[PDB]
Amino acid sequence: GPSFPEPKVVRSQGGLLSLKLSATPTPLAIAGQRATLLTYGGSFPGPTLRVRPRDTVRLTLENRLPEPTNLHWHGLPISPKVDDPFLEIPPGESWTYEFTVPKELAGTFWYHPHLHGRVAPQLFAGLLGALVVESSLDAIPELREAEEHLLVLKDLALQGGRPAPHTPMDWMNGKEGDLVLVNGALRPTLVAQKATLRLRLLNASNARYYRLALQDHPLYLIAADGGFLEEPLEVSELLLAPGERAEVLVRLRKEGRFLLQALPYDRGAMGMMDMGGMAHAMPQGPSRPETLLYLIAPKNPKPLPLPKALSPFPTLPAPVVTRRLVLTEDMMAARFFINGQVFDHRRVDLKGQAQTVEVWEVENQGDMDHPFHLHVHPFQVLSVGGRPFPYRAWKDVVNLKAGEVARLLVPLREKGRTVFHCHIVEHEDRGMMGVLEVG
Ligand SMILES: [Cu+2]
Ligand SMILES: [Cu+2]
Ligand SMILES: [Cu+2]
Repeated sequence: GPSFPEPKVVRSQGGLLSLKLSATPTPLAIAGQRATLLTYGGSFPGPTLRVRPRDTVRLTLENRLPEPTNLHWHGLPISPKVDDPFLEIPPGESWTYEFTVPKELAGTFWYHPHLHGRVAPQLFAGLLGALVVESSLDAIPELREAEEHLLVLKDLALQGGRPAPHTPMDWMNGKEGDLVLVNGALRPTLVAQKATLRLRLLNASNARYYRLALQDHPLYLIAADGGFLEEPLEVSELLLAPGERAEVLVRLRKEGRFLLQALPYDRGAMGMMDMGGMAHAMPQGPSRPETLLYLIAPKNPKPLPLPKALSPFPTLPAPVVTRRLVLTEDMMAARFFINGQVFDHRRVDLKGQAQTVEVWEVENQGDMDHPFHLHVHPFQVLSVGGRPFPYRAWKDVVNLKAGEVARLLVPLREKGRTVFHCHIVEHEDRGMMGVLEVG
């Protein structure tokens, strides 16, 4: 019947997903418009890779961009010798990422550029795609009959048939676009056929937040960035910061057409006033509400019961180290710091021990939200703003509002050199990143 736009899915076959992906300028039609974006595999979003734990992924990235790039397997707890953020793939050159999917992993992940200084333009232009890890838990009766869909939330601005260029204000704020798209389409309609939906949600935007709400419906959170919750958590709305993912169940209990919306949200984005001879940041205030899609329930909907439980969160050793990481900004210079320093790929900032557990206290001493991301080592958010976190699940991005402290339980897994940074990728490019070495 009706065809909701969703990225094409490449599945592993016989334990192997082998794929060649070109990063290339791509003439496209989207939102009733012609524009040339940067894409992987010629699609915006890029293709969804779908794997199982212990599959081998062999992705050869061919750089057909006029500038160097690389890949980050966002959220995958794999060796930084594979997920190497320091690697530069020159134009015309290629690189083959090979890794084995970790053994008990489940959920929605994604891939995107990670060459320092070029992440924000390259991501904004369209370079992103999803990776879905199937789980034995998906076979339980309360999940195996749900209708599954991926929603890639990513906004865009267009100027002269190209992605709009980054202005000095964009480097300060992180760039939001006026086209608020789902899976590259403007306000699509999803016509459900089963009464229980599993929606895999990905915020692949540079800086835009999505305060998600479905008319007349709660959402049952069942997974965070990097794995299942212990049990479904009913919520009335769900904030997704840049880089975060979530999976929710929607129980359609009556016929109709329902709007999925991004409600107003104030992330601390700023205008600028130049008066006298002095410049001053000025709060932009909350976002305008946005319709993301229209959801239409099937005939006579009979949703099944929720799963009573999902996946028990592992027991972890007591931490041996607590670290303080302070985020700050020089807004008018569009410079961003951790512990008073900007990123220097030459400089190692934290050195920890593999197979130990640390507590990281991340403190936002700036004026904007900063969503803090760590590679390689998924963490358990213990508290934010002094309030205990409402569920247990692996996460790899945590949003910090101005003034907030997050306490994170960080088990150090794979050895090697990796990074942590703000996932407003303009801030990352402008210095809000540090280096962690695990030995
Ligand atoms: Cu990322
Ligand atoms: Cu930031
Ligand atoms: Cu990163």
